[PDB]
Amino acid sequence: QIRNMVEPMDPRTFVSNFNNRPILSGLDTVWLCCEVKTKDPSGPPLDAKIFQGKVYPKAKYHPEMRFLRWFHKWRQLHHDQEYKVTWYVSWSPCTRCANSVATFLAKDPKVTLTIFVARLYYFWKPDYQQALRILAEAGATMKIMNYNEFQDCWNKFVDGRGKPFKPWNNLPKHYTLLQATLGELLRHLMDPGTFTSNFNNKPWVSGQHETYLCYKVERLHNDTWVPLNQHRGFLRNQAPNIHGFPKGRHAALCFLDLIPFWKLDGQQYRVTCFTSWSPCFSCAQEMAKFISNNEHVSLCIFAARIYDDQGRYQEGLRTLHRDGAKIAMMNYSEFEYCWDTFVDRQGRPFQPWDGLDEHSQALSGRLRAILQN
DNA sequence: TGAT
Ligand SMILES: [Zn+2]
Ligand SMILES: [Zn+2]
Repeated sequence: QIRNMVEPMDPRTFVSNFNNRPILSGLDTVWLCCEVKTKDPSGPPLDAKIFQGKVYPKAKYHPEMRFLRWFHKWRQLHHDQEYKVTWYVSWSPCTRCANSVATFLAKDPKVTLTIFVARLYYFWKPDYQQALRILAEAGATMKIMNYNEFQDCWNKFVDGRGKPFKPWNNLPKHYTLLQATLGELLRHLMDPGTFTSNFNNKPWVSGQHETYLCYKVERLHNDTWVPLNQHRGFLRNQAPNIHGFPKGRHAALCFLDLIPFWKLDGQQYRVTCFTSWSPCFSCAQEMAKFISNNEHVSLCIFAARIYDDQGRYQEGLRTLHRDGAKIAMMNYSEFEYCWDTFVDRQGRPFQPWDGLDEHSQALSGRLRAILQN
């Protein structure tokens, strides 16, 4: 058992170091909890270890490098086989560690590595963004720690003394922000079947209510809109869960959560979202609140379909339009743009579904009627 | 809390 393989850390050491507030100052140390397993994952790990290292002065003593050195000697003492390794790390890898791990993974086909991170370290700096992409390209699976992973880390690596994991405040909100930020910097592309199923604008017949939202930013430069290549990606609604958001968090709200986190300066910005469902009343109300308190942001909403929330969605769309949002139904050019930009198309061109233009026309006339009532 |  992992309790016999490692010295479990103090609960205060865990909670202070793994708190997932995205901006968190004062932490002088990186912590790394790991398991080494066979290709069969269910059974107990072959070994488990806790590594720590000061962030400064030298990356060579970061826990990622300590792991690599330990693992290399450990493998000499054990019969060779394929290994799946899991890390729970308090900070994501710096540029030096990301490159060393990437080089190790790239030259060893027998090792597979998954890294769950509590916080993203310097996620806004291009050097760190690039290094995480290099690591992902070497085959490392990078994810944000969620409730289940904090709970698992607590059970395995912490001297909890039988007490259960207790989540800190805003663990879910932090997770969603970091998860969207990670997908952004790794340039995650949306699955093509997922795109086609969710942005098809024919009358909806599935029992599923899910919302996918693609977003982009432009900057005003010399009375011209220029792309801002930094903040481009997609996200989806968060389904309810008592350990996440008990009543869910809709895509439009998760989108609004990102904007302050980008730390846009005082220049004029146009933020565009392509959302498979138009926002419900509560989403459009929060969107209207945002516009009114962020006047350097011009909001543009393109929707594939109009969502009837059985409530005040028509008033919500009217309020959003009057407060200055541009609201429009997606036409062929916007579907093609999202396919070309946000979808893992593997070079394949946009293949429009039957009736795309006719459905866009009917929906545009319905939107027009809503906004003029 | 934008974090030697
Ligand atoms: Zn490092
Ligand atoms: Zn909504």
